[PDB]
Amino acid sequence: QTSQSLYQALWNSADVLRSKMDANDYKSYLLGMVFYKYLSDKMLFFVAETMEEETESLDEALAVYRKYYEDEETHEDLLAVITDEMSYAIHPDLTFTALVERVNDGSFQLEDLAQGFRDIEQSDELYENLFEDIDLYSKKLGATPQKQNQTVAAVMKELAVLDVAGHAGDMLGDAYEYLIGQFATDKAGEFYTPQPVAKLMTQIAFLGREDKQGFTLYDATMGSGSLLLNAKRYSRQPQTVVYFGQELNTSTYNLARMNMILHGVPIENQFLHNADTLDEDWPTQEPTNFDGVLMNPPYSAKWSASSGFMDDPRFSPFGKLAPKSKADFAFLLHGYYHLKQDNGVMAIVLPHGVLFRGNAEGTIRKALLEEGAIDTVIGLPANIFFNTSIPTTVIILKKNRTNRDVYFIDASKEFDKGKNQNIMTDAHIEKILNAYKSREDIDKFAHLASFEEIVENDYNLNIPRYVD
Repeated sequence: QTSQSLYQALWNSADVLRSKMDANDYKSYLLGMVFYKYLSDKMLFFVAETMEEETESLDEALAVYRKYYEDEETHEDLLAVITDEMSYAIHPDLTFTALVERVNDGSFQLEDLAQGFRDIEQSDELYENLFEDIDLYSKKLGATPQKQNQTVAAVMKELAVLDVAGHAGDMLGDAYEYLIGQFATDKAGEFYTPQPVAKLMTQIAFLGREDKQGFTLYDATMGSGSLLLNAKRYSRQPQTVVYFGQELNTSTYNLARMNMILHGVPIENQFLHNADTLDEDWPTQEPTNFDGVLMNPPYSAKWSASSGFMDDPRFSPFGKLAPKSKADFAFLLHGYYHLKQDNGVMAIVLPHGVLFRGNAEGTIRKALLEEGAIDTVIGLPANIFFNTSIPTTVIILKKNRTNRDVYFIDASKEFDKGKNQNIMTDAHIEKILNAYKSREDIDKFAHLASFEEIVENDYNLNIPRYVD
C-alpha cells in the first residue's frame, strides 16, 4: 500500500537469509533479486498492455507473452517493441513469474535464474555485469544444491506476492531506497546520506531551477546513487535531469545502476563511471561542468597527494595539496572544478575539520574564500549519520559571486530524538532552507559574515566563531 509497507515486505522476504548469514552477505541477493523481479514484472505488464490484453495478473501476462512469442507472425515484432521500450527481452521461461511457477510446480532449477540474469546482462552494455555480486551456489545458501535451491526458492515465493511494477509506481523506488538505507545501518568509509540531509542539499542545488529541462547533476562519490536520485522529487522536470556519477567500489557501482533503473531514470540520462575520483579526473569529454554538484565523500579517507597533482587543474590553483591523511578537501576541489560558473550550485557534506584545520588545509580554505567559493556553511546536528555520531557540515559552493561573504547557519539543534539516532524533520529542513534563502542574521541561528570578518578570523570557518 505504501513505500513503507512495501519496504517492510521486501525486507521480510529475506528472512530465510537472515538465518544463515548477516546483512552484508544477503544484501546482494535481496537487492539484486528485487531488481530482477522489477525488470521481469515491468516487461510482462508492458507486453500485455501493448498487445491490448491488459491484466494485472502476471501469470496471465506471462500467458499472453508466450502466445505472441510462439506465433511466427508476431514473435520478432514483439521482441522489437520490448527492446525499443527497455533495451532488453527475457525468454518467457526465464521470467520471474515463470520461475516462481516452476518453484510451485516443484521443478525450479537454480541455473534458470542464473540464465535469466545472463539474458539481461547480455541484452545491452547498460546491464552488463549487473548480477555479478550474486552467487547462487554459495555454501551460505546451504551445503547441498537441494538446500541452495530451497533457500533461493523461499525468497522468490515471499517476493512473488509483492507488487513492484504497474502500481507501486514511484513507491517501489522509495521502498528500494529504504532497503538500501537499512543495509547501510551495518564500516567507516562512504556513508549513506540521510534523506532529510539529502533533501536539504538537493533543494538548494535546484533552487530557482526546478523547471529547468536538461538540468545536469554530478556526484563524484555517488555510492548507491541515493543522493543523486533525490533530484527525481525536487525537480519538476525529473525525466530530463541528466545524471553524472562516479563510484570506486564496483559492487556499490552496480547497486547504483540498479537504483537508477528502479527510479525510472531514462537510459539516455545516465552517465555512471566506475573509477577512483581522485586519481584520474572524470569526465574529461565535454560537458565537464554541471548545473549541480551533490557530494558526500568517503569518511576519513586518505589519498595519494602525489606531488604530481600540483599540475592538476583541480588542485594547482589552491597553493598546497590536501594532506595525504585528509582527502576531504581533495574531494571538494574536485567537485568544485566540475561546477558550472554560470549559476552552478554545489552542496557537499563533510566533517567540521576542513573549516578549522590549519597548514595545507588552511591554505586551501583561504584560497577558496578569496574567490568567494564558499557561499554557505551549515552545521548539522550530531549523531544523524548511521556510521559516525559526529556533527557534520553541509558546505554550499558557487563560482563568480560578486559578494565574497559567507553565510553561517548553526542547525546543530534542529532535530528530534530517535531510535539511537537524531532525526531531522521537514520542519527542521524548512527552517534551514528559509534561512539560506534570506542570508539574514537570525538570533542564535544564522550569521552573514563579511569578507573582512572572515579575514579577522584568519580564514578559520569554525561555526562557533560566527554564530552565537
